[PDB]
Amino acid sequence: GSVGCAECPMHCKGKMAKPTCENEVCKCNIGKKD
Repeated sequence: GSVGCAECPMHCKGKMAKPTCENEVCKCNIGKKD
C-alpha cells in the first residue's frame, strides 16, 4: 500500500508539487504525476 505517495505530495514544497510512486516508494518529482 503506497502511503508515502500520500505524504510525498503533502511533504512537497510550493512551486514544485507532483506525487511519484515506484514499487511502494514515493517522491515529489516532475515528469510523473501519481
